[PDB]
Amino acid sequence: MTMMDMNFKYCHKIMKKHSKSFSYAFDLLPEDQRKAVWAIYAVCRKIDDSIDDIQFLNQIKEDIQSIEKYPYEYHHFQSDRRIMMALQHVAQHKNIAFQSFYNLIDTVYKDQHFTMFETDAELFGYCYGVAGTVGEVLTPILSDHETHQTYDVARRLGESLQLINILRDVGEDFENERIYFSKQRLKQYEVDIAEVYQNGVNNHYIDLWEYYAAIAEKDFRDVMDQIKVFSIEAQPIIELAARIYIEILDEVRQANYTLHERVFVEKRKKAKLFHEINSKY
Ligand SMILES: [Mg+2]
Repeated sequence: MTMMDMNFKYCHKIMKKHSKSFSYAFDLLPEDQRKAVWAIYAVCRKIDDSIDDIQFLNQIKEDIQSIEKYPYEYHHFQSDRRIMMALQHVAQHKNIAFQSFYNLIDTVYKDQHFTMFETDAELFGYCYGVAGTVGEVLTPILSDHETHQTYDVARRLGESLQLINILRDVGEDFENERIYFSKQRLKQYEVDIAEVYQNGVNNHYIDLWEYYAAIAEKDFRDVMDQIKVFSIEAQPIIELAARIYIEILDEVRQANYTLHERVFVEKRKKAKLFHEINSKY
Protein backbone atom coordinates (compact mmCIF):
# COMPACT_ATOMS: atom_id res chain seq x y z
CA MET A 1 0.00 0.00 0.00
CA THR A 2 0.92 3.65 -0.42
CA MET A 3 1.74 6.23 2.21
CA MET A 4 -1.77 7.66 1.84
CA ASP A 5 -3.27 4.16 2.24
CA MET A 6 -1.35 3.96 5.51
CA ASN A 7 -2.84 7.28 6.67
CA PHE A 8 -6.37 6.08 5.97
CA LYS A 9 -5.71 2.67 7.59
CA TYR A 10 -4.64 4.52 10.76
CA CYS A 11 -7.87 6.60 10.63
CA HIS A 12 -9.81 3.32 10.31
CA LYS A 13 -8.04 1.94 13.39
CA ILE A 14 -9.08 4.98 15.40
CA MET A 15 -12.71 4.79 14.32
CA LYS A 16 -13.02 1.03 14.99
CA LYS A 17 -11.22 1.29 18.32
CA HIS A 18 -13.72 3.95 19.39
CA SER A 19 -17.03 2.64 17.98
CA LYS A 20 -17.63 -0.93 16.94
CA SER A 21 -21.14 0.17 15.96
CA PHE A 22 -20.22 2.97 13.58
CA SER A 23 -17.28 1.10 12.14
CA TYR A 24 -19.51 -2.00 11.56
CA ALA A 25 -21.99 0.10 9.55
CA PHE A 26 -19.75 2.58 7.77
CA ASP A 27 -17.16 0.03 6.73
CA LEU A 28 -19.91 -1.33 4.41
CA LEU A 29 -19.72 1.76 2.18
CA PRO A 30 -17.94 1.78 -1.19
CA GLU A 31 -14.16 2.20 -0.78
CA ASP A 32 -13.87 5.91 -1.53
CA GLN A 33 -16.70 6.87 0.78
CA ARG A 34 -15.75 4.72 3.73
CA LYS A 35 -12.16 6.02 3.59
CA ALA A 36 -13.48 9.63 3.66
CA VAL A 37 -15.66 8.68 6.65
CA TRP A 38 -12.71 7.11 8.51
CA ALA A 39 -10.73 10.32 8.02
CA ILE A 40 -13.46 12.72 9.17
CA TYR A 41 -14.42 10.47 12.05
CA ALA A 42 -10.78 10.15 13.23
CA VAL A 43 -10.39 13.93 13.14
CA CYS A 44 -13.49 14.33 15.32
CA ARG A 45 -12.17 11.71 17.77
CA LYS A 46 -8.79 13.47 18.06
CA ILE A 47 -10.59 16.72 18.81
CA ASP A 48 -12.88 15.09 21.41
CA ASP A 49 -9.87 13.48 23.24
CA SER A 50 -7.32 16.32 22.85
CA ILE A 51 -7.46 17.87 26.34
CA ASP A 52 -6.20 14.66 27.98
CA ASP A 53 -4.08 21.61 28.32
CA ILE A 54 -5.59 23.09 25.15
CA GLN A 55 -2.19 22.75 23.45
CA PHE A 56 -2.95 19.86 21.13
CA LEU A 57 -6.48 21.13 20.44
CA ASN A 58 -5.03 24.46 19.30
CA GLN A 59 -2.71 22.55 16.92
CA ILE A 60 -5.56 20.50 15.45
CA LYS A 61 -7.50 23.69 14.81
CA GLU A 62 -4.53 25.36 13.07
CA ASP A 63 -4.04 22.22 11.01
CA ILE A 64 -7.63 22.29 9.80
CA GLN A 65 -7.37 26.02 9.10
CA SER A 66 -4.30 25.41 6.89
CA ILE A 67 -6.24 22.79 4.92
CA GLU A 68 -9.20 25.09 4.52
CA LYS A 69 -7.14 28.03 3.35
CA TYR A 70 -4.63 26.11 1.15
CA PRO A 71 -6.04 22.66 0.30
CA TYR A 72 -3.41 22.00 -2.41
CA GLU A 73 -0.25 23.18 -0.58
CA TYR A 74 1.96 20.91 1.47
CA HIS A 75 1.63 21.47 5.20
CA HIS A 76 3.88 20.41 8.08
CA PHE A 77 0.95 19.54 10.30
CA GLN A 78 1.27 20.31 13.99
CA SER A 79 -1.07 17.70 15.48
CA ASP A 80 -1.53 14.26 13.97
CA ARG A 81 0.08 14.15 10.50
CA ARG A 82 -1.48 10.87 9.41
CA ILE A 83 -4.98 12.12 10.13
CA MET A 84 -4.55 15.59 8.63
CA MET A 85 -2.92 14.22 5.47
CA ALA A 86 -6.00 11.99 5.08
CA LEU A 87 -8.39 14.86 5.81
CA GLN A 88 -6.61 17.09 3.32
CA HIS A 89 -6.78 14.32 0.72
CA VAL A 90 -10.54 14.15 1.28
CA ALA A 91 -10.79 17.99 1.22
CA GLN A 92 -9.28 17.99 -2.23
CA HIS A 93 -12.17 15.82 -3.55
CA LYS A 94 -15.15 16.81 -1.41
CA ASN A 95 -16.62 20.00 0.04
CA ILE A 96 -15.80 19.93 3.73
CA ALA A 97 -17.94 22.05 6.14
CA PHE A 98 -15.03 23.57 7.96
CA GLN A 99 -17.20 25.73 10.23
CA SER A 100 -18.73 22.53 11.55
CA PHE A 101 -15.27 21.36 12.67
CA TYR A 102 -14.72 24.77 14.31
CA ASN A 103 -18.06 24.51 16.12
CA LEU A 104 -17.02 21.11 17.38
CA ILE A 105 -13.62 22.44 18.51
CA ASP A 106 -15.36 25.36 20.27
CA THR A 107 -17.68 22.99 22.13
CA VAL A 108 -14.81 20.81 23.29
CA TYR A 109 -12.89 23.92 24.56
CA LYS A 110 -15.98 24.91 26.57
CA ASP A 111 -16.33 21.48 28.01
CA GLN A 112 -13.24 22.43 30.05
CA HIS A 113 -15.42 24.69 32.21
CA PHE A 114 -18.36 22.30 32.22
CA THR A 115 -21.32 23.21 34.40
CA MET A 116 -24.61 21.36 34.28
CA PHE A 117 -27.11 22.48 31.70
CA GLU A 118 -29.85 24.67 33.18
CA THR A 119 -32.34 23.61 30.53
CA ASP A 120 -32.92 21.01 27.84
CA ALA A 121 -32.19 23.78 25.29
CA GLU A 122 -28.59 23.92 26.56
CA LEU A 123 -28.32 20.12 26.52
CA PHE A 124 -29.57 19.94 22.94
CA GLY A 125 -27.17 22.80 22.07
CA TYR A 126 -24.39 20.61 23.39
CA CYS A 127 -25.60 17.64 21.31
CA TYR A 128 -25.47 19.87 18.25
CA GLY A 129 -21.93 20.96 19.12
CA VAL A 130 -20.40 17.55 19.66
CA ALA A 131 -22.45 15.40 17.33
CA GLY A 132 -24.75 17.49 15.08
CA THR A 133 -21.48 18.97 13.76
CA VAL A 134 -20.15 15.43 12.97
CA GLY A 135 -23.33 14.76 11.00
CA GLU A 136 -22.80 18.02 9.15
CA VAL A 137 -19.17 17.25 8.17
CA LEU A 138 -20.10 13.74 6.93
CA THR A 139 -22.97 15.08 4.84
CA PRO A 140 -21.13 15.60 1.52
CA ILE A 141 -19.64 12.14 1.73
CA LEU A 142 -23.03 10.46 2.14
CA SER A 143 -25.12 12.37 -0.39
CA ASP A 144 -24.97 13.27 -4.10
CA HIS A 145 -26.40 16.75 -3.97
CA GLU A 146 -26.40 18.47 -0.60
CA THR A 147 -29.32 20.73 0.27
CA HIS A 148 -30.21 22.36 3.52
CA GLN A 149 -32.46 19.30 4.07
CA THR A 150 -29.56 16.90 3.72
CA TYR A 151 -27.65 18.72 6.43
CA ASP A 152 -30.75 19.04 8.61
CA VAL A 153 -31.38 15.30 8.51
CA ALA A 154 -27.72 14.43 9.15
CA ARG A 155 -27.50 17.04 11.95
CA ARG A 156 -30.63 15.67 13.65
CA LEU A 157 -29.42 12.09 13.38
CA GLY A 158 -26.05 12.99 14.91
CA GLU A 159 -27.77 14.78 17.75
CA SER A 160 -30.06 11.81 18.35
CA LEU A 161 -27.07 9.50 18.43
CA GLN A 162 -25.43 11.76 21.05
CA LEU A 163 -28.61 11.66 23.20
CA ILE A 164 -28.66 7.83 22.99
CA ASN A 165 -24.96 7.88 23.99
CA ILE A 166 -25.83 10.07 27.00
CA LEU A 167 -28.61 7.65 27.93
CA ARG A 168 -26.17 4.74 27.82
CA ASP A 169 -23.51 6.50 29.84
CA VAL A 170 -25.25 8.11 32.77
CA GLY A 171 -23.16 6.08 35.22
CA GLU A 172 -19.69 6.47 33.72
CA ASP A 173 -20.31 10.13 33.02
CA PHE A 174 -21.27 10.66 36.67
CA GLU A 175 -17.99 8.96 37.79
CA ASN A 176 -16.24 11.50 35.55
CA GLU A 177 -18.08 14.41 37.17
CA ARG A 178 -20.49 15.02 34.31
CA ILE A 179 -24.28 14.96 34.39
CA TYR A 180 -25.98 15.79 31.04
CA PHE A 181 -29.64 15.68 31.99
CA SER A 182 -30.71 19.29 32.59
CA LYS A 183 -31.29 20.80 36.04
CA GLN A 184 -34.78 21.81 34.91
CA ARG A 185 -35.70 18.25 34.02
CA LEU A 186 -33.93 16.72 37.04
CA LYS A 187 -35.93 19.04 39.33
CA GLN A 188 -39.17 18.32 37.52
CA TYR A 189 -38.71 14.57 37.83
CA GLU A 190 -37.19 14.85 41.34
CA VAL A 191 -34.02 12.99 40.40
CA ASP A 192 -30.57 13.27 41.97
CA ILE A 193 -28.03 11.37 39.88
CA ALA A 194 -25.59 10.90 42.74
CA GLU A 195 -28.44 9.45 44.88
CA VAL A 196 -29.44 7.10 42.08
CA TYR A 197 -25.79 6.13 41.51
CA GLN A 198 -25.53 5.22 45.20
CA ASN A 199 -28.98 3.62 45.64
CA GLY A 200 -30.07 2.22 42.31
CA VAL A 201 -32.86 3.19 39.99
CA ASN A 202 -36.38 4.15 41.02
CA ASN A 203 -39.50 5.22 39.19
CA HIS A 204 -38.61 8.91 39.10
CA TYR A 205 -35.28 8.11 37.45
CA ILE A 206 -36.82 5.63 35.03
CA ASP A 207 -39.48 8.18 34.05
CA LEU A 208 -36.83 10.88 33.46
CA TRP A 209 -34.63 8.53 31.44
CA GLU A 210 -37.67 7.49 29.36
CA TYR A 211 -38.62 11.14 28.79
CA TYR A 212 -35.33 11.60 26.93
CA ALA A 213 -35.44 8.20 25.31
CA ALA A 214 -38.80 9.16 23.73
CA ILE A 215 -37.23 12.29 22.21
CA ALA A 216 -34.34 10.26 20.73
CA GLU A 217 -36.72 7.71 19.31
CA LYS A 218 -39.06 10.26 17.72
CA ASP A 219 -36.14 12.13 16.18
CA PHE A 220 -34.86 8.77 14.91
CA ARG A 221 -38.19 8.03 13.21
CA ASP A 222 -38.23 11.49 11.61
CA VAL A 223 -34.73 10.91 10.30
CA MET A 224 -35.69 7.46 8.95
CA ASP A 225 -38.65 9.05 7.18
CA GLN A 226 -36.22 11.35 5.34
CA ILE A 227 -33.44 8.81 4.57
CA LYS A 228 -33.82 9.45 0.83
CA VAL A 229 -31.83 12.64 1.14
CA PHE A 230 -28.73 10.44 1.23
CA SER A 231 -27.18 8.58 -1.66
CA ILE A 232 -28.68 5.24 -2.58
CA GLU A 233 -25.61 3.33 -1.41
CA ALA A 234 -25.43 5.21 1.94
CA GLN A 235 -29.09 4.89 2.78
CA PRO A 236 -29.02 1.32 4.14
CA ILE A 237 -25.65 2.02 5.83
CA ILE A 238 -27.05 5.06 7.63
CA GLU A 239 -30.18 3.17 8.54
CA LEU A 240 -28.04 0.38 9.97
CA ALA A 241 -25.78 2.77 11.96
CA ALA A 242 -28.87 4.39 13.42
CA ARG A 243 -30.68 1.13 14.17
CA ILE A 244 -27.58 -0.43 15.72
CA TYR A 245 -27.16 2.60 17.96
CA ILE A 246 -30.85 2.91 18.82
CA GLU A 247 -30.92 -0.76 19.93
CA ILE A 248 -28.73 0.54 22.78
CA LEU A 249 -31.89 1.95 24.33
CA ASP A 250 -33.42 -1.49 24.65
CA GLU A 251 -30.14 -2.86 25.97
CA VAL A 252 -30.23 -0.26 28.77
CA ARG A 253 -33.82 -1.26 29.65
CA GLN A 254 -32.91 -4.95 29.61
CA ALA A 255 -30.10 -4.16 32.09
CA ASN A 256 -32.59 -2.32 34.33
CA TYR A 257 -31.12 1.14 33.59
CA THR A 258 -27.94 0.21 35.42
CA LEU A 259 -25.50 3.06 36.22
CA HIS A 260 -22.71 0.59 36.81
CA GLU A 261 -21.77 -0.90 33.48
CA ARG A 262 -21.77 0.12 29.85
CA VAL A 263 -24.36 -1.91 27.97
CA PHE A 264 -23.79 -2.88 24.34
CA VAL A 265 -25.33 -4.44 21.25
CA GLU A 266 -23.39 -7.65 20.55
CA LYS A 267 -21.96 -8.16 17.06
CA ARG A 268 -24.40 -10.98 16.27
CA LYS A 269 -27.30 -8.61 16.93
CA LYS A 270 -25.68 -6.00 14.66
CA ALA A 271 -25.60 -8.63 11.91
CA LYS A 272 -29.29 -9.41 12.54
CA LEU A 273 -30.22 -5.73 12.04
CA PHE A 274 -28.17 -5.59 8.87
CA HIS A 275 -30.13 -8.56 7.58
CA GLU A 276 -33.54 -6.99 8.25
CA ILE A 277 -32.54 -3.68 6.75
CA ASN A 278 -30.63 -5.04 3.75
CA SER A 279 -33.75 -7.09 3.06
CA LYS A 280 -35.82 -3.92 2.73
CA TYR A 281 -33.31 -2.68 0.15
MG1 LIG B 1 -20.64 8.86 26.37
